[PDB]
Amino acid sequence: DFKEIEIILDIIKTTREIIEDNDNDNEKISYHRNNIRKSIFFLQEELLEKYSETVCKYIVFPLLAYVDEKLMLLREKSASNISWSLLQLEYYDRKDGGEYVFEITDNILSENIYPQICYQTISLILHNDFYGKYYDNIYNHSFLAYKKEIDKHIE
Ligand SMILES: [Au+]
Ligand SMILES: [Au+]
Ligand SMILES: [Au+]
Ligand SMILES: [Au+]
Ligand SMILES: [Au+]
Ligand SMILES: [Au+]
Ligand code: NA
Repeated sequence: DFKEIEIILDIIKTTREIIEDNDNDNEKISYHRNNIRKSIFFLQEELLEKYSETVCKYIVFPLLAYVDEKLMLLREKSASNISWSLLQLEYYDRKDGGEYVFEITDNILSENIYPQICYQTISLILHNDFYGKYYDNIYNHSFLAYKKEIDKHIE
């Protein structure tokens, strides 16, 4: 089953709401960042009961990277001068998640059969327009391969 996917969907949902919204001050964004941080901890808690560290990483990191990408987009477009500190820096001291999502994805596809939740999580971020290093090239053949390939792992 999963209380996990319910948390993941909710993180995704609330993020999409933030971008769609016309006016956010830094207050609201901040409030949103902290709610995601609360959720991540419950997400990790639920994961570490059943799964390896590496598997939690494979699931949490892409989620953080999804959120950072979209908030970084909003922050750039935004009239208001809103600020965003990278979650992927906060949890993992790296900022190259535009790439790292795809190394995780490649591992998930090449290196083993991991629990289904790893495939679902990448799938979900991709079905929500996470581009990472392909932001300029939506039709990059590797990028399209990733989409087709992870989806062939789910029901
Ligand atoms: Au964890
Ligand atoms: Au495979
Ligand atoms: Au989709
Ligand atoms: Au799809
Ligand atoms: Au190919
Ligand atoms: Au699979
Ligand atoms: Na730093």
